[PDB]
Amino acid sequence: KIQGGSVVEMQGDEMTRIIWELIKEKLILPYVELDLHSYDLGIENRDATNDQVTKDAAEAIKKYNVGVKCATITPDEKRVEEFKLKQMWKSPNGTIRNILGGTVFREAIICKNIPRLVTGWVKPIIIGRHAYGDQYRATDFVVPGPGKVEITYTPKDGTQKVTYMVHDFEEGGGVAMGMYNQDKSIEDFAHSSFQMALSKGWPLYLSTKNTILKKYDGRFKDIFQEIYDKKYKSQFEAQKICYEHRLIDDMVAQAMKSEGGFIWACKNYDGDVQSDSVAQGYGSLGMMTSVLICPDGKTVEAEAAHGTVTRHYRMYQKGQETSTNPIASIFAWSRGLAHRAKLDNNTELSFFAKALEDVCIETIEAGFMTKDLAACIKGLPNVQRSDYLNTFEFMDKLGENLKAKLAQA
Amino acid sequence: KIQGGSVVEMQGDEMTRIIWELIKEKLILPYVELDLHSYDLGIENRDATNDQVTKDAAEAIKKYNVGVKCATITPDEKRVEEFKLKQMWKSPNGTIRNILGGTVFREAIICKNIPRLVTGWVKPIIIGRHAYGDQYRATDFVVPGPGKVEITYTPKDGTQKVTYMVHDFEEGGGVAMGMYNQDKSIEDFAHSSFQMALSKGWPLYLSTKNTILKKYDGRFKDIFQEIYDKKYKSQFEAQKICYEHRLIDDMVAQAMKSEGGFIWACKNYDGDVQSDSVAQGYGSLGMMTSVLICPDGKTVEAEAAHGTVTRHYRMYQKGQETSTNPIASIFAWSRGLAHRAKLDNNTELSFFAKALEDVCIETIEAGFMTKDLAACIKGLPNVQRSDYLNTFEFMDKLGENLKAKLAQ
Ligand SMILES: NC(=O)c1ccc[n+]([C@@H]2O[C@H](COP(=O)([O-])OP(=O)(O)OC[C@H]3O[C@@H](n4cnc5c(N)ncnc54)[C@H](OP(=O)(O)O)[C@@H]3O)[C@@H](O)[C@H]2O)c1
Ligand SMILES: NC(=O)c1ccc[n+]([C@@H]2O[C@H](COP(=O)([O-])OP(=O)(O)OC[C@H]3O[C@@H](n4cnc5c(N)ncnc54)[C@H](OP(=O)(O)O)[C@@H]3O)[C@@H](O)[C@H]2O)c1
Repeated sequence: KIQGGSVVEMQGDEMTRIIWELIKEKLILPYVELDLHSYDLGIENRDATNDQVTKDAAEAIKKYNVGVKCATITPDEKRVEEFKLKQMWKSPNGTIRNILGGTVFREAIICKNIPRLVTGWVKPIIIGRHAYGDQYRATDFVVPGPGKVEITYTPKDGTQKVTYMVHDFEEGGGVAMGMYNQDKSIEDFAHSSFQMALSKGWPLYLSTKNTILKKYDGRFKDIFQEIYDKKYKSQFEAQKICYEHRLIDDMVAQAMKSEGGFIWACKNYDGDVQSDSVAQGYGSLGMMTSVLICPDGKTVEAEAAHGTVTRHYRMYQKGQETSTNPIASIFAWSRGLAHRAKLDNNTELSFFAKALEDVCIETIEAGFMTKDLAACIKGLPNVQRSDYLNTFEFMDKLGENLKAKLAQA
Repeated sequence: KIQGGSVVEMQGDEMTRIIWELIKEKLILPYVELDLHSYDLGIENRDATNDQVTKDAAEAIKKYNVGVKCATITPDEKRVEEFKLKQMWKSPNGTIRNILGGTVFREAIICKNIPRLVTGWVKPIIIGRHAYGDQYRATDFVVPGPGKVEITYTPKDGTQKVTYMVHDFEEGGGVAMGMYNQDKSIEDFAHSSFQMALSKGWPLYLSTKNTILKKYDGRFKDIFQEIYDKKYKSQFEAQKICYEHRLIDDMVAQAMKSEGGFIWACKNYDGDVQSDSVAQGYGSLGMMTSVLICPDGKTVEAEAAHGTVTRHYRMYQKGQETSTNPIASIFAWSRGLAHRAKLDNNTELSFFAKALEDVCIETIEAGFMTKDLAACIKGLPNVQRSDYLNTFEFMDKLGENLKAKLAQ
């Protein structure tokens, strides 16, 4: 077996938790020896530890520089009842990203045989999603009745306290929230986006809504311009690429009619939403990579961008055949292992991480596919059961195809 | 000429302001006589009136129940320099939607001969965008340096204050903002969405992020469920349709791969962003309806959902040929006139509003179209100037076909 090194692993929930075991059992552990630091981020063990396991996992990623994460449940009211939880725990992803910081870079996994839903996307679209702040570290509450909601800033220095009226509720109640972001975090966000654009050789676009959030989003736009003009403007010219700020609604329209081949710097919320749209446009939520690259340049957290796929977990619980796509969870392992190999100049691990990705593509392009991708080719009404493999047949086929590729080399 | 009635009109900026005139002079007032109350909401007069023109127009819509609005400029810092304005004026749309409230219903305008960019959308997607609150009535500010940002609630009855920590900036500054929403507005939002689904015969989906905004977005989710179970669930089952809540990121993916045929209840921000994504998916940003339906059930504001097309306006300024799609601006008039005809039982005006929309569709499907629609057919690189009409020849042909349809 290859000696892989130290890797922080985080277990998830429902359908992805099951696929996670198959990946470890059929594709990884037979060929790689790892100092696997495992953290159960399943909903029950997060509840049992009062979510401390989530903060422990984040700290381990700081120590060992590589984390691979399975999709997890973020509970609302209906999940508190289903699992008898103590409280509505925050998203484990929000907690992990808030401790590490950085940019979540997402990108579709492309197969030559899979038609897109968007006709023009002949090149990849890479989304750089800011991983900090905004709605994912906000403080929201219900306004019970009439009253004023105000937002106040108290400076650390000589007091110049400022009180802003949010809304005076004259009758009835409602909702209110405050959210924030950090100058330093936005600077890291900008650097990560300019570097990625230059590294790939593609233009870079940043989307905000600064016409409406004039000071909030205007900070994002200004900091990108300043960093561009001071550190990156010349290297952009030398590579024959450009940087441009666009309104977010203009940007989604341009992306929809684009040919692809650009970097898309997104604020936290838009990066969430638009990365599922892009992934689905290219084929399936199961065909997309997601890597949190930290500002240190050395630490990464690879993950599946999709959720736990509970709707498929429901069918599995009623003993109905499931055809869930494991590729995004598999590429979380391979991308994490690839970065682990790059930190240690591990030749054998680099080759294994590439071979494991090559096996996924080669298998799909040969006609062996989960139902989601078979629907891309034939159209959902024209799909028969012969057109695809169930969840377990597909991972059986990847396990066989990987064993053969590794036996050959 | 037809006796149209009282209609509030709001002029806009740049390329849309040019197109707006052409519509009035070629397609409306030659055939309709209207008590037209015109408000110049262009950036020039909004500055001159200190945006009092925008508040005046919104008040006029409340009295006369029908407003038609041209696309306008929302100024950034970079447009304060271009016209040397007093301040960064707020969005006239936000101001108008805030005074009226309600839901902005958006839907693509379909033509037989125009391929989509999204393969599977064979049925219409209608987005119901909540028009009140959230980012569009928010208070944002720059955090200059280290300090504490808190949000407070003081009840009116004099009971105890509650303060929540937003963020303690230990080093450096950043940004912060507060935003809110109102129960009654959410209820009106929910009623309009269940009713529209029942009117169209399609299922209804609401998108929020209640796993993250547990109390803020949970309120939206809970109020829809309560209104569904108590008032609309039984009529839904009788019509073989349904309502379901979905997280926004799952929702945008489902919509992308769907066949269409559903109502999409969106919060203010998502309704903004996603309606331009859907419009571009079907063909072009200029082929989309946008109608603000107020909770009172009588007043309505139709608009062009797109922007002012400044890229074409720059070419227009530099004396270069343009090919801008006027149909969204044309439909704002027809939708406005149609509702005016519904309130006055004006059979003739009802017919005129439909004839004007049919002529637009019939024109494109006969092969006479703007460049954006020609690019949908041939692909933008393979489009020649013989493949399309410019902005002014296209509205010339619409004038001819509309006069012929009305005479016959
Ligand atoms: N990274 C994360 O940890 C993360 C991200 C998002 C959501 N979540 C959590 O996951 C739970 C479910 O959320 P959700 O259902 O809204 O999001 P989701 O699990 O990503 O959505 C599942 C739906 O999207 C499609 N889909 C997603 N992944 C797929 C795959 N690998 N193969 C085939 N189809 C796939 C399926 O649509 P069809 O039903 O049409 O097959 C499925 O029903 C929630 O509790 C949420 O908190 C976690
Ligand atoms: N409803 C409103 O009043 C509204 C909404 C949004 C923005 N705005 C304002 O508009 C100003 C700038 O405009 P924007 O950023 O929104 O740009 P935009 O008008 O969305 O135009 C962006 C691109 O979309 C295409 N496009 C849009 N409308 C079109 C039409 N009717 N026919 C053909 N092509 C069309 C053009 O594509 P090409 O690249 O092919 O030219 C154009 O370059 C902003 O200051 C903002 O305040 C107003």
